[PDB]
Amino acid sequence: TSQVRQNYHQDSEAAINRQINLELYASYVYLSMSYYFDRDDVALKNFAKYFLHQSHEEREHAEKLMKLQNQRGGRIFLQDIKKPDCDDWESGLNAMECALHLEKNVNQSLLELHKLATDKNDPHLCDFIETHYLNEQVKAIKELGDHVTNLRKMGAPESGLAEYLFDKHTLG
Amino acid sequence: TSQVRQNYHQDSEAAINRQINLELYASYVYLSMSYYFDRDDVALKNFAKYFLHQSHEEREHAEKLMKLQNQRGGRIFLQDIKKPDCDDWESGLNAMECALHLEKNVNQSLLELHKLATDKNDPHLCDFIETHYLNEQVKAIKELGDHVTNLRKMGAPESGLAEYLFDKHTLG
Amino acid sequence: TSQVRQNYHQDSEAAINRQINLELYASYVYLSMSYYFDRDDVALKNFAKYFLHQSHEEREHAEKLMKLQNQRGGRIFLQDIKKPDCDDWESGLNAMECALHLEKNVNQSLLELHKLATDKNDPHLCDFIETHYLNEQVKAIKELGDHVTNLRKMGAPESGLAEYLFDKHTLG
Amino acid sequence: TSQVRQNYHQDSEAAINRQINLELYASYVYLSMSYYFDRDDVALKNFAKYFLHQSHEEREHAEKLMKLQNQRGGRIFLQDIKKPDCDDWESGLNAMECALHLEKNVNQSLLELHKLATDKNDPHLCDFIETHYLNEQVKAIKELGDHVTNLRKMGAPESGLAEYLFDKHTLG
Ligand SMILES: [Ca+2]
Ligand SMILES: [Ca+2]
Ligand SMILES: [Ca+2]
Ligand SMILES: [Ca+2]
Ligand SMILES: [Cl-]
Ligand SMILES: [Cl-]
Ligand SMILES: [Cl-]
Ligand SMILES: [Cl-]
Ligand SMILES: [Cl-]
Ligand SMILES: [Cl-]
Ligand SMILES: [Cl-]
Ligand SMILES: [Cl-]
Ligand SMILES: [Cl-]
Ligand SMILES: [Cl-]
Ligand SMILES: [Cl-]
Ligand SMILES: [Cl-]
Ligand SMILES: [Cl-]
Ligand SMILES: [Cl-]
Ligand SMILES: [Cl-]
Ligand SMILES: [Cl-]
Ligand SMILES: [Cl-]
Ligand SMILES: [Cl-]
Ligand SMILES: [Cl-]
Ligand SMILES: [Cl-]
Ligand SMILES: [Cl-]
Ligand SMILES: [Cl-]
Ligand SMILES: [Cl-]
Ligand SMILES: [Cl-]
Ligand SMILES: [Cl-]
Ligand SMILES: [Cl-]
Ligand SMILES: [Cl-]
Ligand SMILES: [Cl-]
Ligand SMILES: [Cl-]
Ligand SMILES: [Cl-]
Ligand SMILES: [Cl-]
Ligand SMILES: [Cl-]
Ligand SMILES: [Cl-]
Ligand SMILES: [Cl-]
Ligand SMILES: [Cl-]
Ligand SMILES: [Cl-]
Ligand SMILES: [Cl-]
Ligand SMILES: [Cl-]
Ligand SMILES: [Cl-]
Ligand SMILES: [Cl-]
Ligand SMILES: [Cl-]
Ligand SMILES: [Mg+2]
Ligand SMILES: [Mg+2]
Ligand SMILES: [Mg+2]
Ligand SMILES: [Mg+2]
Ligand SMILES: [Mg+2]
Ligand SMILES: [Mg+2]
Ligand SMILES: [Mg+2]
Ligand SMILES: [Mg+2]
Ligand SMILES: [Mg+2]
Ligand SMILES: [Mg+2]
Ligand SMILES: [Pt+2]
Ligand SMILES: [Pt+2]
Ligand SMILES: [Pt+2]
Ligand SMILES: [Pt+2]
Repeated sequence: TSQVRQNYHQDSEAAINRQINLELYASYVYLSMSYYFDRDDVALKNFAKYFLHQSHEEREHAEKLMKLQNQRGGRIFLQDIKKPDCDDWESGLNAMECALHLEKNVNQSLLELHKLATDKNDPHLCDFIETHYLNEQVKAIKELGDHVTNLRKMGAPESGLAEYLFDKHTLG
Repeated sequence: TSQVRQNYHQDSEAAINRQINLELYASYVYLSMSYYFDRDDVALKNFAKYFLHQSHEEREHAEKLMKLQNQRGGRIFLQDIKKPDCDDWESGLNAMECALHLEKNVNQSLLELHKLATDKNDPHLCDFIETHYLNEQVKAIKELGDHVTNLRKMGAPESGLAEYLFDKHTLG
Repeated sequence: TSQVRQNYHQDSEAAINRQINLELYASYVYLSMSYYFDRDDVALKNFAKYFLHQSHEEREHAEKLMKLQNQRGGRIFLQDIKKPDCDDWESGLNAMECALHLEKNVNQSLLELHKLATDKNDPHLCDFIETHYLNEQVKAIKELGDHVTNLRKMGAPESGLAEYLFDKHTLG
Repeated sequence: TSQVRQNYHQDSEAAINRQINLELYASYVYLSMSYYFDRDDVALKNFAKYFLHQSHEEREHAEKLMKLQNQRGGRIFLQDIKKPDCDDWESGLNAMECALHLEKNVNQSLLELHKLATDKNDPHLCDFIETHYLNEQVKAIKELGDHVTNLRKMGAPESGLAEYLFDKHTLG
């Protein structure tokens, strides 16, 4: 047993390892989306920049969970990072809709994690999730919702002009 | 009787209290409009910013009238601030049209106030209204008229692209 | 249904709308108190400044709740802002006592809101209330208690000298 | 006839000369009050400073009216500046009450002047009075009312401590 471990349930330790994998997966999804918009037949550079930034932020999320695992005396257990569901993302609107779906899935996982930490009476872990993850997810979901709304109202995905101008004015 | 009161008719005092309520009501209308554009299914952030600024300016209008009431030795008398007429505002164009209607109503009230102050031979109150309120209203009405015109000519409310681009270029 | 809504109970949405109204009401109470101390027959300018600042902070509280409602995909629903219970506030001590009563009422409402968010297993909303509201209320109640104590010990409300000197030394 | 004179009634010219005398009289009253508080058996230096500043501001009021008389092509006509009604002012409270009475008398004269300018359809003179005099009088009367209120509530004129502390905190 770790000399630092205190009030840290084995189930919570396992759930944190699963969350680490999911954050790394989200980083990979955003990396894929980013370079889709870097293709010469898509060519929306601020979509590409926006999703690359999101990819780096997910890697930071994963690193913070790994730090937490060690802080609490759990042991990190890594699994394969699955490739994203799509190779081709269709349009800026469809990529934003996929990102919204991804972030709501990550939020569900975090809420299940919080439920477990509550059930195991682990207030440090509850506070860690609330401080570093839950409002970040709410802000990310709201931003992506805003983006989807604007792209739809502007006429995407049929209007390539709409995605071009959104790239310049909102993401630029 | 107030030791400072001089040439200040009871009718003028009452009219100033009514105007205080109307300025607070206009602040509330603009607050409601602002957060309509903050909804995830509307998502026009500079419309939201513009109307929040207008809301704060109406609260300043109300505060200046309360200051005036005390300066002249009248006594402030507050009433409920009614909720705005709408919960949902439809479109950026419709909100601008509502704001134009609101500002012309506030201007009519101020012109009736000035008529009363003229009838009661109160030149200090006439000058207060002319200095701090009447040209402010004329400028606000002209600005909102300009905004309505541009949104109509651009194709709003049917063109969501129009409202998006107006948000960026005129309100941004 | 809102595309962003996740784990946000209809009861919580309604409770947030009620809290928005209560924050706007508290802003109005403090606005009324402020201009009471601006009267020529009261004339305590730092009492007036103190309560005007408190009024603006309550409007910020309300705005943050409106932002939260939209962040979570709820829909804002406004009601009339009732006029405060008093027109005349009697003395600096009595106004401070009224403010203490108001802030403890607002705190009770926030604690009921937190109880509901706990019952609906909404950790994001619990954390929002704890981060932005609960300690703010505890600090405000403690400050107002301190102020009431000092005014009583100095001899208020009978000693107009006491309220004058408190205006200069504590609020100045 | 003056080569510049236009729309300037002989009655208005005479009324402006009377107002010049009244402004010079108010300057003299405040000069007398100032040096009352400089006496070794009164010895309130910030009362003395406050009334000396008021005296200089009244001389500026008079100079501006003399400038106006020449601007409009009227001819200045001076009369004796009467000595103030009192040699001894009793107390800081009594001097403030006298100043309040003086400023309300000056305001009545200005309102009669404005009534005359209105009757003679002289909008330049109306605007001059409203811009440079009427709100200045309202602010001065409100300030003096505030001061009287505070001195009374603190226990003046019986409390020499009250006048001492008002001298330091409000006028200092
Ligand atoms: Ca596979
Ligand atoms: Ca109603
Ligand atoms: Ca009522
Ligand atoms: Ca004589
Ligand atoms: Cl343990
Ligand atoms: Cl343990
Ligand atoms: Cl365990
Ligand atoms: Cl594991
Ligand atoms: Cl996983
Ligand atoms: Cl694996
Ligand atoms: Cl967070
Ligand atoms: Cl947000
Ligand atoms: Cl936030
Ligand atoms: Cl469409
Ligand atoms: Cl009168
Ligand atoms: Cl009157
Ligand atoms: Cl009357
Ligand atoms: Cl009234
Ligand atoms: Cl009204
Ligand atoms: Cl009412
Ligand atoms: Cl104006
Ligand atoms: Cl203009
Ligand atoms: Cl202008
Ligand atoms: Cl059209
Ligand atoms: Cl859900
Ligand atoms: Cl939900
Ligand atoms: Cl529900
Ligand atoms: Cl509701
Ligand atoms: Cl409520
Ligand atoms: Cl209602
Ligand atoms: Cl807090
Ligand atoms: Cl504290
Ligand atoms: Cl604290
Ligand atoms: Cl007592
Ligand atoms: Cl002291
Ligand atoms: Cl002429
Ligand atoms: Cl002439
Ligand atoms: Cl003539
Ligand atoms: Cl003459
Ligand atoms: Cl005279
Ligand atoms: Cl003479
Ligand atoms: Cl003025
Ligand atoms: Cl004032
Ligand atoms: Cl003013
Ligand atoms: Cl007394
Ligand atoms: Mg992110
Ligand atoms: Mg993440
Ligand atoms: Mg405005
Ligand atoms: Mg206004
Ligand atoms: Mg506060
Ligand atoms: Mg509050
Ligand atoms: Mg908790
Ligand atoms: Mg002066
Ligand atoms: Mg003068
Ligand atoms: Mg006029
Ligand atoms: Pt997808
Ligand atoms: Pt409307
Ligand atoms: Pt009360
Ligand atoms: Pt006198």
